[PDB]
Amino acid sequence: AMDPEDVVIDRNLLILGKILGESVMEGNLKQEDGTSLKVAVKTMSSQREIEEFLSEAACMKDFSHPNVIRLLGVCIEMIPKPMVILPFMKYGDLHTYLLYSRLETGPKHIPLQTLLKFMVDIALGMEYLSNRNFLHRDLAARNCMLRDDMTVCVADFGLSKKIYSGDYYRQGRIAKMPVKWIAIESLADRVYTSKSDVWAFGVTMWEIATRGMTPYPGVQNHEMYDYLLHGHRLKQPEDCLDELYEIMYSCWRTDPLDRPTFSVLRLQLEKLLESLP
Ligand SMILES: Cn1cc(Nc2ncc(C3CN(c4nc5ccc(OCCC(C)(C)O)cc5o4)C3)nc2C(N)=O)cn1
Ligand SMILES: [Cl-]
Ligand SMILES: [Cl-]
Ligand SMILES: [Cl-]
Ligand SMILES: [Cl-]
Repeated sequence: AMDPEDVVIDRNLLILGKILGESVMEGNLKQEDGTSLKVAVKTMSSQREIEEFLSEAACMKDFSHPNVIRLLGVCIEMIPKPMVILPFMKYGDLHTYLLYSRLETGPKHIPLQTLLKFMVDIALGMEYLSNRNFLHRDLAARNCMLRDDMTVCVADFGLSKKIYSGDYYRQGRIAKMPVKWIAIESLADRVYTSKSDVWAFGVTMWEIATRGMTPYPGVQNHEMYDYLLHGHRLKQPEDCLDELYEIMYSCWRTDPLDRPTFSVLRLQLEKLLESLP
């Protein structure tokens, strides 16, 4: 296979460890020196040219923002199967972290200002992706990672789409996306815009504010489109600042043109956080 951007890492340099999630695995990557590096490995019927997976991975390897995960490379192993090499993040995903915090043994009770800072981190990463014409298409707390220094990075770009680029071979997976994070207009035919990500960002904010609750208690996935069509939205979480709830609600306006951009959301959240004692 041709790799013009040199994103492929030799398969012999990678040693696969335990399963982190389901798939994501732990791994050890031998560097130029005798040293080993702890990494994570993501592995994902009519398929596109593998050269395009490598080109997309090479483009993401050039992402440089503290709130966006940075791909290390791709390892190919045999029918070639690509595996994405990522920095190892021992704290894991934000969604599980929020649930663990509601246990005596988990992280301490998360202060309201730490919850807000997690949202600022995500809006900063999304502003960076949005400005580069990337649609995440799977934004949720389970797809945000906690760095060792407790800053959040947006991650899991496996089903993302650069605006105007080809997307035929992702359609089958896009059709299976969890319905409770999808914008009302994107539910009918699974067609996404930057405003679809803004809707998902509002849902993600609500997940952070509720400390990991599943969106829309009492509403089943099959009832979701009709529920939103009737104008119903996620309810204000207990102790959620009214100002914060209004920022979340602006992400779910029926007309996508009425929702704010990530730059506006980000500034609104930074100002709200600064105003707190
Ligand atoms: C229990 N536990 C779990 C951990 N750590 C983890 N758990 C889950 C993840 C997910 C898997 N990640 C992920 N971000 C990605 C971005 C891009 C990508 O492909 C782009 C190329 C192309 C478009 C062509 O597909 C694939 C990606 O996969 C976040 N990561 C870790 C970690 N990094 O350590 C600790 N404890
Ligand atoms: Cl992914
Ligand atoms: Cl296409
Ligand atoms: Cl789309
Ligand atoms: Cl709700």
